[PDB]
Amino acid sequence: QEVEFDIPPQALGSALQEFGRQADIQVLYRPEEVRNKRSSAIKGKLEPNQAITELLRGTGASVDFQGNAITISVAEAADSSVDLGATMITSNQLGTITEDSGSYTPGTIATATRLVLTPRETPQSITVVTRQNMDDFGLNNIDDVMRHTPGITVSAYDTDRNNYYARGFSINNFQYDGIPSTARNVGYSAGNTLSDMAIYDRVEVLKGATGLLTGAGSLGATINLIRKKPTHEFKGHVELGAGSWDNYRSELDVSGPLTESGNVRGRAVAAYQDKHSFMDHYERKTSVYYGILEFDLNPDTMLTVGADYQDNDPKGSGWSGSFPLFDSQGNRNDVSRSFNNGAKWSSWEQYTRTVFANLEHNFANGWVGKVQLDHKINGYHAPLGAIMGDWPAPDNSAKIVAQKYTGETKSNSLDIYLTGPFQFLGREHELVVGTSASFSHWEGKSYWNLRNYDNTTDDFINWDGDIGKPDWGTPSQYIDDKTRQLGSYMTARFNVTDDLNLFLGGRVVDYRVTGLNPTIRESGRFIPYVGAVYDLNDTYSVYASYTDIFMPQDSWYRDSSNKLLEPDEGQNYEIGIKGEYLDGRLNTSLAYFEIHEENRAEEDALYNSKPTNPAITYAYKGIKAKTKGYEAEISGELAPGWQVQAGYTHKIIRDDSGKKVSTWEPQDQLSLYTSYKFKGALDKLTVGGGARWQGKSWQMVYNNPRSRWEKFSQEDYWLVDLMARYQITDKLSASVNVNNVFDKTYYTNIGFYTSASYGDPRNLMFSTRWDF
Ligand SMILES: CCCCCCCCOCCOCCOCCOCCOCCO
Repeated sequence: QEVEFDIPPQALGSALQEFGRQADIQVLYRPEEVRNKRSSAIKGKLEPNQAITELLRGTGASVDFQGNAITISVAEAADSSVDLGATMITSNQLGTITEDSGSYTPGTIATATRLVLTPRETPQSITVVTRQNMDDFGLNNIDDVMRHTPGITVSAYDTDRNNYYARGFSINNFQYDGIPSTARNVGYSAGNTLSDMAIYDRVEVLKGATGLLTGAGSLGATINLIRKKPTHEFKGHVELGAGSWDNYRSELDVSGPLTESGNVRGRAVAAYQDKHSFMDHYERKTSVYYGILEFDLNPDTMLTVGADYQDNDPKGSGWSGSFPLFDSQGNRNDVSRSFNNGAKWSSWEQYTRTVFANLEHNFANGWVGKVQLDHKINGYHAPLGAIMGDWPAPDNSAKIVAQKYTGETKSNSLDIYLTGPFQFLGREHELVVGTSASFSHWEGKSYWNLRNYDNTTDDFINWDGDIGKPDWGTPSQYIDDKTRQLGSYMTARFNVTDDLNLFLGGRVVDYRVTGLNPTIRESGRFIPYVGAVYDLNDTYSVYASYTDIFMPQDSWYRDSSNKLLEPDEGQNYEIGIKGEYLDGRLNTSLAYFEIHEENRAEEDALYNSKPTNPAITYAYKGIKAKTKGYEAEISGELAPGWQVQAGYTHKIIRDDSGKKVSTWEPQDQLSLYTSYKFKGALDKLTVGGGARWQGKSWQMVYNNPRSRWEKFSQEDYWLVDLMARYQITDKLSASVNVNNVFDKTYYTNIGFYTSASYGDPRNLMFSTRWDF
């Protein structure tokens, strides 16, 4: 809608960057095309399409309007075949904002290389859950989003921690606005599994081996959460929702200029959710606050200061899964889905806060530089108490394990990078050169020396959580871990021919972990990045890539000789085809991929049967593993009012024994989520459905009372979602979400410490949203 503009005549490059900023729109243009040209003056309250054609007056440029993006082109009478993947400079470093796009497909993305690229231009599997997708299906936290992310499987550790797999691996890489956090373990990682979506525009998941921008990390993927940003027009909304099991959510979101000119701009969001659960005596209060201010120091230098805060505060937390698999005498336990082995007072509260500042500067070069400063906190307060072990006994009694972990992780990050174009052999290429530093410091107390506790409960079958709370005693342990990451990276994107784009880059990494454990060090480790994209038609491109990653091992993972295993490492080999339709409104991708892991930690059963080094009592073995698999996806417009996100993923991951592994992650999965906006009489009704299918999944668990391995199978099952919204009013709308329509009873965990967890039964959510 009508925006306040003030772009005086200047280098067309600068004007377009200035335009993107003022218009809250992503401008994409070609550097060689705008380099010898200037904008004409625009001033005053204008609609952005009126504004841009006015700005482009005299330049010979055309505008392609595409959602929250505009691409500028300068057509010639010549042209010998179009350079679809031509180097393009961009006004927003993080990509296209999805908020208001009305789409389930992203516009442009920087998750791969820092370079702002379309999914079609990216030689990696990149899925995105867009703002609209999130709104439509009421995906209100990262757990919700993951569950709806094609190619991801969400499994439960416990009531307050989920696992996200991709391609055989737990994902343990989280970024915020393209900045990695430290996720060495749940110490550093509190709250990552729980982020509320109220503050985010989209989550982008980069599958494979993502060392280039993550640095040290897990295989599988990176989850990159892009924060909402301030807008140049005032706008906001209040949201209210009510769902099954006393699930209440409220939300506020306010954005706009804070001065008459618009040179300081802010966005604030507050969200609160208090919910019970299908699980007995489990409740959780979550709170989020977020403020961000953008100050324009001048036309081409912006300072951003922001803070965020999320508290996740549950009662009846489990330690491991909802119930034990086997009773005292070896039979499978058969319990309702409402069973919760958590004690009433058991709580794994997790909290997170960020304070962050950026400085962004556009150089009249068409280059941009950006400094990102982060202070992050991941805190936990975890007095846990849960039935665990082989229970009940015949007399229907059980025993509780109780331990308390409190702690905080303080983190500091500096990221500086420079990105821009450059001529070489007559053609335009682009480059990112960057450097990064993070220091993160974990400090905690643990308590396991319970003083005078009677940890037995008299009634398992009617377990309520109604057990006493122990005297925790004095601290049993003081955590003091310190992780230091230093990185330097460079990626070039050479426009080799009119259809060929070659990506060559890498990261050099310095990783130090210091504290109570023997010091872990890796210096000057090189992480290569090699990719190619070949254009086939106006529509299809093929791409191939070789990417890598490592994670220095947990310090308990030592070997036969008490030497720390070499870092857990992997390369992803990928070849595939990407299609782009309707001017980027619909994307399809088909990929074959292979992850070769090496130095994957493993028990070492032959040593461990009778240790022979007094030095180590429980060594680990560092083996190779492989993931073979393929993936198909589609997202975007299928017809005018009709959006989808869908995916198909096949995987098998075997280790150096040849045995299948991550067998709780199904070998085959399908996701399809769709919504349809009607026209004419009922153009105010959005109707929507979704399905998730997954094939066989199983776990080998040991039945202690019978001294034997058992197989726990989860037969293939569907989950069906349904969704409807009515825009009753310009400013007010109502929604219903029904999840798991057929009330499929299934498991999200079998075998995590000999326990099991159910997935959500049929639940509803009703919401109204009020836009000012
Ligand atoms: C050093 C710590 C950093 C703290 C950062 C906290 C930032 C909190 O800022 C919240 C302000 O957000 C502004 C909300 O935007 C609404 C603008 O509308 C104001 C009134 O509108 C006038 C008429 O349109």
